[PDB]
Amino acid sequence: PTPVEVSQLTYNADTIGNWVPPTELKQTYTQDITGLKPNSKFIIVPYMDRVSSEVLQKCTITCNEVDAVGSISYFDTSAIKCDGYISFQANSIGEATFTLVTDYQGAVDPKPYQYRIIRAIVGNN
Amino acid sequence: TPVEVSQLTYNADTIGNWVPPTELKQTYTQDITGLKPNSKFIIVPYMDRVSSEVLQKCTITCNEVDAVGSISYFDTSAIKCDGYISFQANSIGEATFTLVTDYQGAVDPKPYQYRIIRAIVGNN
Repeated sequence: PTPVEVSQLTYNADTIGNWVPPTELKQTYTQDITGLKPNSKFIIVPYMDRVSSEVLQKCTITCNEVDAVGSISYFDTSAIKCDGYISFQANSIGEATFTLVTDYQGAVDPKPYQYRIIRAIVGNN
Repeated sequence: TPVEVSQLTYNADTIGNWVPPTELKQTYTQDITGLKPNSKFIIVPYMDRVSSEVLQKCTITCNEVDAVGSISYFDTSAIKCDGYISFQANSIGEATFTLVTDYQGAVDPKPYQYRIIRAIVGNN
């Protein structure tokens, strides 16, 4: 494995996905993001391309991986929030686990909240 | 002393506000300043902002040679906080962005908001 030289640093920011929506109005649950390069270091940020529910769908996310730092916030009604970030390292099999805490006023058919994963392509990252 | 590859971290704490429009349809530019000269960055949108409920659309590109991508904001019903731009800062630590806005109302608009991410590795 030949490391990418520092002078050749670039960011890959095209890995996007969906957070699994809640089945209850108040829920705490986990989701495993899979298929990441094992042991690579990432920043995950929220983004939004999503019709507002207009029923106050609040979601907060943290990461369960060792040494992960930060928190992500979504809110879709009036005071829109698409905020925060988590720095984390994928585990030895290319997975990271997150904890979702949701508090939705209505949850008939919730549209997923959306994330983007950012990876510096440098060294063996 | 350069940062060796095994000590890669990210700094994602530089945030800022995009200059807001004064006409309903407007094109303008903004110089972002105070970046490490010649370092490579990624800029992403974020939102922590009360919606205008009057269809404030903003589209952003970067004028820097080497820049790639585009950012979109929209605050009413079909919400957009989307896209990204990868770019290098210039020799004096700056980058120029072009904003194209299409706002159904523009009475004292609240800025759209951004986050700059830097990989801390090598001399970046």
